[PDB]
Amino acid sequence: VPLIGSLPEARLRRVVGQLDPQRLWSTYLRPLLVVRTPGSPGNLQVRKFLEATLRSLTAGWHVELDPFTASTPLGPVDFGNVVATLDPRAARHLTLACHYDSKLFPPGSTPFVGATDSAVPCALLLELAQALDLELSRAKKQAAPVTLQLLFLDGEEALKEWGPKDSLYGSRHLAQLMESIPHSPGPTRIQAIELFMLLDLLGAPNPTFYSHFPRTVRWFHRLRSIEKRLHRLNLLQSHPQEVMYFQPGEPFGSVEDDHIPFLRRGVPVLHLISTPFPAVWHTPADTEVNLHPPTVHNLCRILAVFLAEYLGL
Ligand SMILES: O=C1Nc2cccc(OC3CCOCC3)c2/C1=C/c1ccc2[nH]cnc2c1
Ligand SMILES: [Zn+2]
Repeated sequence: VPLIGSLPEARLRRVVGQLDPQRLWSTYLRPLLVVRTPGSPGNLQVRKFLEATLRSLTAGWHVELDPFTASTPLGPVDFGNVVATLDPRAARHLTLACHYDSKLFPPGSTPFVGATDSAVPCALLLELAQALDLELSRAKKQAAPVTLQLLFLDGEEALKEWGPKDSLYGSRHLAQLMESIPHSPGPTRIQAIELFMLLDLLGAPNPTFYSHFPRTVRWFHRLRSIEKRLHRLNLLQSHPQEVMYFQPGEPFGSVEDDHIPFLRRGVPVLHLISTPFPAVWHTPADTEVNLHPPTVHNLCRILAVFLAEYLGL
């Protein structure tokens, strides 16, 4: 049931046991469920919550901000990404990414906080850096050569409906900055990224994922192999069938998301997005109540394992 690189079943359980669903739901998810369109008092609130939550970690994450400003239909706008790098001097790193801005809808409609789009991912990343903190802290003390980088991207969502120059403000910029910064080896910080794992649209019930990239299908398989186990170990909730989320296959082929600026620059990209989109994207019906906490806590579990098998924690 396990491939090569896999964890031993004893660790895995020990690991899993470090996850704390109440923290996930009540510490990191519930307070992101505000409205956080770019340059909003809430888009600010969240940005600062992220910065300070991650900085509170023992492992010593080096958390920088990527503040900038860009011309957009609603005029000039003040964006700000949150780049948290566990070990900046290490040569390459796994990058988990997701955006923390909520799309902007017209005024008056019920306010849109996009539970799945993308707070549940933002929260997952947090719980993962916390659960596995001491483990990640070890690796960093023992000079591990591949570390972990958490990107919380602002300004994914258009402001006056999609378009190349009105979309992905946050990603398009950090990929621009990252390409300017030299790195040894490298030559740029863009090559630091050994793999761009992009979470988006997670937390709706009964999702389905696929390999939109054959460059990285190796890791999707693993992601699928990590599902069952856990199913075969009675460690997933509401998981009657064995493979359910990570299905086998190939295309669509692509859907436009925060990974794009980095693929132009030749980065390996695992797009980890629900295809199809939840039945609630893009409505004011994307709210804490329409999620499926089990499905959330399994994705967290799967991811947590992956992270441990990937960085050899
Ligand atoms: O922002 C948007 N408003 C729309 C309204 C109608 C259809 C749409 O999709 C078309 C257009 C581009 O995307 C795929 C088909 C969109 C849309 C795109 C989109 C895609 C993936 C995302 N992940 C997080 N926000 C996302 C937004
Ligand atoms: Zn969205």
